[PDB]
Amino acid sequence: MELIGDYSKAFLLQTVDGKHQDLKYISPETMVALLTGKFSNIVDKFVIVDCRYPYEYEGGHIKTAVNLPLERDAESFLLKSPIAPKRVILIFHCEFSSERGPRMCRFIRERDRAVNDYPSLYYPEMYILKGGYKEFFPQHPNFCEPQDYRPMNHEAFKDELKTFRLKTRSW
Ligand SMILES: [Cl-]
Repeated sequence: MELIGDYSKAFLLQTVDGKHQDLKYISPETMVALLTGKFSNIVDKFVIVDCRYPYEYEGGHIKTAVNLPLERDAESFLLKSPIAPKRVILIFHCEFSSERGPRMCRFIRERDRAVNDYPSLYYPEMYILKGGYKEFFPQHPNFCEPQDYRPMNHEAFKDELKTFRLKTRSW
């Protein structure tokens, strides 16, 4: 297996197959291993980036996850004043196996490369949570807050979906 983005060392986490062959995917069990400190002697900090819309996040998210659905907010939070360390790891996800998480992962890498001298990176190790929140919640509900799940297509949130789509950079 290839080294992480700055070619400094191997990827730390065990990976699973996902839709995008160019990206690294992890299972809910691995996400729990991170949250429970199984990698605490090696990983200084990790950020779970929930790429879903605010109403989805508010209806139930993984504990400690940060809601960054807009590119400009993800860039501001992660790259204005980078989270320095040991390893720093980013995990991106959306509702299931859609494009919001993968697109944000690629965007952050593009911006990280742009602000550095090749091959140095602020975030060399990034993963996608396989199956997203839809698959994580039924496996580990106590690692979520609140203990619920609000789908993107929720019937009472059609206007909120529309309102938020109009805040994105491109459609
Ligand atoms: Cl955006």
